[PDB]
Amino acid sequence: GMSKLKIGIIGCGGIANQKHFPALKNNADLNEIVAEKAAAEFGEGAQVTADYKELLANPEVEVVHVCTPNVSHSEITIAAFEAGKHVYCEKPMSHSTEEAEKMVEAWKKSGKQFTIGYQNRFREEVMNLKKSCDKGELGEIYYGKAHAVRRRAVPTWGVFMDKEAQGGGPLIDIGTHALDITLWCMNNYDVDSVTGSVFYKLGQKENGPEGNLFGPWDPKTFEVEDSAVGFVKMKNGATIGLEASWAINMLDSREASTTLCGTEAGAEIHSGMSYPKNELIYNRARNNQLMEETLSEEGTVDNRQWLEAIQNGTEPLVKPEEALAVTKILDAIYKSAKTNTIKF
Amino acid sequence: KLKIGIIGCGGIANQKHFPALKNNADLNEIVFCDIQIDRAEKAAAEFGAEGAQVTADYKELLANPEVEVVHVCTPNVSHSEITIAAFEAGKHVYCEKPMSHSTEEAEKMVEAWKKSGKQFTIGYQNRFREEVMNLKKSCDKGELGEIYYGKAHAVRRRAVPTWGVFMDKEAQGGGPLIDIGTHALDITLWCMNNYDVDSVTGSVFYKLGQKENGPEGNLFGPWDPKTFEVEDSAVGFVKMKNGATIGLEASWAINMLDSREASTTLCGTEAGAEIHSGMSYPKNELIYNRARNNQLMEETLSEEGTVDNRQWLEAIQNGTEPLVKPEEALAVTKILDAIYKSAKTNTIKF
Amino acid sequence: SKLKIGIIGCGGIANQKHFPALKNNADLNEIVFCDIQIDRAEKAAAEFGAEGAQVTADYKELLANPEVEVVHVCTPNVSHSEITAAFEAGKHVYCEKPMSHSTEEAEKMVEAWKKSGKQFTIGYQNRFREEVMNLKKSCDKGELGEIYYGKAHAVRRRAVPTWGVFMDKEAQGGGPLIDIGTHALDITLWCMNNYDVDSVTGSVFYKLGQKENGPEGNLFGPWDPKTFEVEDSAVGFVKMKNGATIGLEASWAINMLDSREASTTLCGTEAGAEIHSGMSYPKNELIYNRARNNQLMEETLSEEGTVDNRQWLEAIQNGTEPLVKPEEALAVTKILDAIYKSAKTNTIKF
Ligand SMILES: NC(=O)c1ccc[n+]([C@@H]2O[C@H](COP(=O)([O-])OP(=O)(O)OC[C@H]3O[C@@H](n4cnc5c(N)ncnc54)[C@H](O)[C@@H]3O)[C@@H](O)[C@H]2O)c1
Ligand SMILES: NC(=O)c1ccc[n+]([C@@H]2O[C@H](COP(=O)([O-])OP(=O)(O)OC[C@H]3O[C@@H](n4cnc5c(N)ncnc54)[C@H](O)[C@@H]3O)[C@@H](O)[C@H]2O)c1
Ligand SMILES: NC(=O)c1ccc[n+]([C@@H]2O[C@H](COP(=O)([O-])OP(=O)(O)OC[C@H]3O[C@@H](n4cnc5c(N)ncnc54)[C@H](O)[C@@H]3O)[C@@H](O)[C@H]2O)c1
Ligand SMILES: OC[C@H]1O[C@@H](O)[C@H](O)[C@@H](O)[C@@H]1O
Ligand SMILES: OC[C@H]1O[C@@H](O)[C@H](O)[C@@H](O)[C@@H]1O
Ligand SMILES: OC[C@H]1O[C@@H](O)[C@H](O)[C@@H](O)[C@@H]1O
Repeated sequence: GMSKLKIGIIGCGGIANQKHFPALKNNADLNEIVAEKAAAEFGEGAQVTADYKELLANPEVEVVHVCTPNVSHSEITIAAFEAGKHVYCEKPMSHSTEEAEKMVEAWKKSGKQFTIGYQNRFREEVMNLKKSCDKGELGEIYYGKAHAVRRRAVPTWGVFMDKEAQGGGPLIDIGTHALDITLWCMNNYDVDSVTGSVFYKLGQKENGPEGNLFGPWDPKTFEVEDSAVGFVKMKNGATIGLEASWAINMLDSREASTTLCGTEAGAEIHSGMSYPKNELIYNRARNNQLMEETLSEEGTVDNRQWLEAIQNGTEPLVKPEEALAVTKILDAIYKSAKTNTIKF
Repeated sequence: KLKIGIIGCGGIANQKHFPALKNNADLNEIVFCDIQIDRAEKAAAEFGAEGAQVTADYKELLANPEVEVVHVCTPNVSHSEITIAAFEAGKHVYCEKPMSHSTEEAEKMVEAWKKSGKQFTIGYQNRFREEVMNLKKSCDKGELGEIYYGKAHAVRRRAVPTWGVFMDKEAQGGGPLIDIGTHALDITLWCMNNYDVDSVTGSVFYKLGQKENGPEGNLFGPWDPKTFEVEDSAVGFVKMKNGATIGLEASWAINMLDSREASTTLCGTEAGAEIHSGMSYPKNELIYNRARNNQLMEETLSEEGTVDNRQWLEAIQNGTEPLVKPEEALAVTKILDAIYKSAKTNTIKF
Repeated sequence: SKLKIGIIGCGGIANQKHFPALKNNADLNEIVFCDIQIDRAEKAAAEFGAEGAQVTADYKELLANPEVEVVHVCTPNVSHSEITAAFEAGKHVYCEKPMSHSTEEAEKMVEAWKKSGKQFTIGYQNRFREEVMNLKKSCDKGELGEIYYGKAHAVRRRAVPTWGVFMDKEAQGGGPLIDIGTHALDITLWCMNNYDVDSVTGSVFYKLGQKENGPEGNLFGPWDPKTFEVEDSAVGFVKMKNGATIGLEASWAINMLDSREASTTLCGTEAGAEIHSGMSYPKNELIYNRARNNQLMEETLSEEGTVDNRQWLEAIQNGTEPLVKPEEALAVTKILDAIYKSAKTNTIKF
């Protein structure tokens, strides 16, 4: 009935093939797919070139998915596709706040649709937590923690250690997932100030790579940080602690996680290298006894939801403003280098 | 042998001091003050040398020239007043872990000890705990490298102290930041050997303490949410001049799962560590984390009031330094105080 | 207003629950003693400020004693009726757990209470455990919804009581079904708040109690298989007029791995719950189970003998109801007798 939607993938390398294609193939029924393998392995129409402008091919495309490293995000998008298309940009909306704001402007005038690749928002336990906060079952949340820590899991295969493409280390690599979850469930985005510390300690150390989950790296060429910690004061008194790392001598490898302290109850999510099963634990007082409630994929869900928003004309879950606020906090943490607190 | 006057026979005189001095009886004998004079009496009949003294007025006990070491066991706003000439003019003093709730009054406390040529130490006994010493010994031997990220842990889901005036802001000066955070920042700063602050940022929370349902689940018991004058929690972010950052979390009531107190997390260049202690830990734990032979590994473990006390009495009997130095306790007091001052929603630069 | 208390039976529960808890609320009572062992009352009529104790070998005289206000029956299960219709002839009566082995003897115990204008409660102290109270309040708020399936756990793998007269039929009337099954059944019907029986089916087992090697492993040492005059276990299947169904298992000795007693399992329309307690459980447990935001979750916990005695004493004073109502205890007696009545190899309809 509904016409399939003609989709457009500009970059085609990791999250393009580790997520978008399969999500569009788990969901074929809704999408039209119009780095060689890609047109054939999942399309028939455009090519499998190596370029950027050989897209801009079949402008009859009505949706574009930019899975280009962070720097390309502002122009491989914005007027690029705001030229009149919908856009789904990848996990860090951009490495730079100024460029990030230059997209919500591009989209805000091309009144088409826009979302960002924050899929950890569709994890069943993440949704569980979002719903109980929206239901006010935690109360007013005044203290959160965004956990994006990796004892020794420096990614050694793609764009991630490139300070020019990606613009930073674990803080914008994985801290953006954790903080997105946190803010989103706290439903708090009014930032008052940001204090941060950024550590170059293990990345260029000689035995630094020793123990790394993905194998050794060259500490002589490591150009980003190995960890960072943030202190975020919200305009309502709520405070958010952040820690993000690819390599830190810390026991718990808990990433894409959050801890939430409300006036009525608490909750935390556990995920990452130290957790074979994701966990969600609510804590509260019930009948004058302290108690704990514990639990007894999201790639596809994220994408399907994306299409059904444009086809049906309604809002995609992760909203552009949300991802911009995540980019502005993480930029203000690196900005703390001025050994000063950034007021908003 | 050393004569001891005990100012304030509250929970701490009994729980820690009296049995500690006893076990160390070969070094001391005790002479008892507390405005509620009946608990000075009951205490005197249990730990009193023989013919003692049971004043309810502390300016009386310092008059007694047969007392040469005092142990200030009063609420915190008192610490400064006793223990300032009040004690220094009369004798050596052991003030409790808080020192002061005030930087300025703690400043005078240091000036008054010096100007008295007498010994001085604060009640930070959690450091003597063998796991804490193990870590300290290792950090001093460089076995964690340079510590660039530290966490001080002083959090309790619901264990607000109900046996005194811990919730009186005229007597305690504050709540959990100064009751229990002090213990953890100390262990953190002593292990890191870093008391040189540059910046302090903080958030203080008054949320669960005045909530009618708040006192629910509280070990220690129910409290009156209408007479809660202190915070239930605070969180901190301290940057040191070497660049190391320390995080602090303190609570008597927070809806968090992990009740870890008098504990630290230390992350360095060669290694890290974590001490676990609190209401969520029946056994105290120390874990080291390092990479050995291209493999990530963890090293775990397969009283303190007495050791602290003995060490103290011996230092005066022998003319030497007790472990807890007042400069250290003063630095903790300052940092804790700067956290509260980020009620100016400003980062305090040192 | 200290209440004058009389004790009929001084060993076991009296010496283990009553005398300690009576003492613990001494501010609301004084004791003024009996036992058939003329001397059994002494070690307590002297450890229990009876200052003038009637301390007698005959209950029927401790009853004519005018200075006795509240009579505690801690005698064996047969005596419960007699010593309780006699005391209702003037006194407030706390009879112990198995109100009676007999439905009729217990019905007689109630009319008497009514003809007395006095206070009546039963020793179902398990109701006062913090976690049993937790579940009851959740149920009462409808947080489990409609409870349609329940399980009463009164199972001991191998813990036959060998210290009293529990194995004697003429003194106890029954075995584990009314010795411990009564606790579990009471909790179960109390939190469902559903006492309207429709049918009881049951089975009673005489297998290990008179077996030669059944005493093997007994937690409380061996017993003589030729004196074992009751059942070692019994199971029951209770259907209620509202359609809810309760399962019951009770045992002193049965080859089941899980020793769970004084516990319950409730399955509701909105959520479920189970309580764990018994020789299998060093700590008591309470677990809620529900679907929350589309995921199956389980909510678990991160004394009572005195609480029971207090509310009972306080209820006498302010003329209010004790927590355990005689009608509820009678309901428990009737189901349990009906499990035995299935010696008719037939379902007993109510
Ligand atoms: N979990 C997640 O959501 C997640 C995880 C990984 C990466 N990402 C994000 O995905 C993005 C890409 O990471 P990655 O590992 O896919 O990258 P990748 O490098 O593996 O693949 C991207 C490729 O796009 C190509 N490309 C570059 N510039 C282009 C241009 N101008 N025009 C056309 N094609 C161009 C290059 O081939 C580049 O390698 C980043 O924004 C990263 O943050 C998201
Ligand atoms: N781990 C530790 O080292 C530790 C533990 C607990 C408390 N403390 C410290 O001990 C101090 C309070 O002691 P507490 O916890 O036992 O509470 P507490 O209320 O039981 O003790 C205070 C006692 O001193 C008496 N008092 C008040 N003012 C007095 C005065 N001018 N002169 C004499 N007596 C006075 C009070 O009657 C009271 O009995 C605090 O500074 C607290 O921080 C230290
Ligand atoms: N948790 C509980 O609620 C709990 C626990 C154990 C027993 N009980 C109940 O308490 C009762 C006694 O159990 P126990 O363990 O104390 O047994 P027990 O035999 O140790 O105590 C009963 C006492 O009653 C005395 N007695 C017997 N006949 C008497 C008479 N005619 N007049 C006066 N005194 C007489 C006996 O000498 C004995 O001292 C039973 O009904 C039992 O089911 C309740
Ligand atoms: O899941 C998000 C992150 O996963 C990690 O495996 C890597 O650091 C990146 O691929 C990515 O940024
Ligand atoms: O607050 C109650 C007390 O409990 C003790 O265990 C801590 O050492 C003290 O610092 C604290 O003040
Ligand atoms: O069986 C031994 C005893 O243990 C107690 O817990 C029960 O309440 C009694 O009814 C029982 O007789």
